[PDB]
Amino acid sequence: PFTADKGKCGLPEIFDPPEELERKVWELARLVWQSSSVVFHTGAGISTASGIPDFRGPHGVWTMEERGLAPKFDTTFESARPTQTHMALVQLERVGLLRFLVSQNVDGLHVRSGFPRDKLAELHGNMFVEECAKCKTQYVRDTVVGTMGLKATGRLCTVACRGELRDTILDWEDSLPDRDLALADEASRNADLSITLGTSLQIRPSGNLPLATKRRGGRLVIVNLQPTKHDRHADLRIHGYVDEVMTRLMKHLGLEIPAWDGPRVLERALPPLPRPPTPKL
Ligand SMILES: Nc1ncnc2c1ncn2[C@@H]1O[C@H](COP(=O)(O)OP(=O)(O)OC[C@H]2O[C@H](O)[C@H](O)[C@@H]2O)[C@@H](O)[C@H]1O
Ligand SMILES: Oc1cc(O)c2cc(O)c(-c3ccc(O)c(O)c3)[o+]c2c1
Ligand SMILES: [Zn+2]
Repeated sequence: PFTADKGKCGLPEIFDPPEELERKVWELARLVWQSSSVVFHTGAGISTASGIPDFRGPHGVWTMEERGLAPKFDTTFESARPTQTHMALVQLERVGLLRFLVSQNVDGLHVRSGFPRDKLAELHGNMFVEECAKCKTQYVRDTVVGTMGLKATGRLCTVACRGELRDTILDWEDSLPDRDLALADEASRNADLSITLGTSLQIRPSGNLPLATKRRGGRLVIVNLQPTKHDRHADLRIHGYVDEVMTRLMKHLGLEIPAWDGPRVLERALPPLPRPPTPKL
């Protein structure tokens, strides 16, 4: 909170004009269609349309802190509903168009959305997830785990164990979880397309994973209202609200954004569902 360096905060928003936005979302369609392995990278900007403020946007947690004001929540973590973006990603995984999802978000919404945990990396941890120090068994709770920085929560392990239970929320000095970073890095190196949604890309190594896709000729799309640390490296930069982008993409792809049934946890990806045939490009 003092020692922490918060990167650049409160940069100006960019809006693509509506005909450029429409053109660019068609090109995002064309690239999704051309690709064999698609990885999505999400940050705090996908949850802003759910009432959860971001870090470095105009009213982000850190931006407001810099000006001596508070960020504002229009929801609790528990009562937050996944966005259209969240549900678009669920569907794109179910019809096999997303190989893997890498998220810096600690907000719990991917997991509560129904997104399979074996295709998700939560680089910064999950506020609803506690982990046994002894067996490493993870517990997805209906309520936020009351501590941050990999501290004792008060709860014991209930396996076959009685290990001390601790939060998954990284402090500034904490190493990223080895499993999640290992898988996110592998998915990012093998992708032929990395699509960044609602991240400023300013945190290392989280914000560098999409760069790994450009090695051996992969393409990079950044969707973001503000500039991001790697705009220069993008084949396609879309300045728009992620909900409007992802709903036009899904319409181009012939997909519906499915219903949210309330909080549900899926450990393992299901077999792939049908998807529409590909346009000639
Ligand atoms: N609806 C929206 N549509 C598109 N862009 C949006 C929207 N709302 C916000 N944005 C943009 O979304 C971007 C979000 O960027 P940042 O606030 O840096 O969040 P992170 O996920 O990268 O933070 C990384 C970590 O840093 C922290 O310390 C924690 O550890 C976090 O895990 C901004 O550029 C907004 O313009
Ligand atoms: O004012 C606070 C105090 C806290 O202890 C927080 C802990 C958090 O994990 C978050 C949080 C903030 C913004 C997000 O976009 C997010 O995913 C979590 O906010 C706090 C705010
Ligand atoms: Zn245990």
